[PDB]
Amino acid sequence: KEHKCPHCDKKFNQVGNLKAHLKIHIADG
Ligand SMILES: [Zn+2]
Repeated sequence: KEHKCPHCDKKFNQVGNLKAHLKIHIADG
């Protein structure tokens, strides 16, 4: 687990939610 979001600390499974997490940091969603 090499990547973590710097602004957010909350934790969850990296399958679905992480896709959205990274995506909403690129596109405001
Ligand atoms: Zn984040």
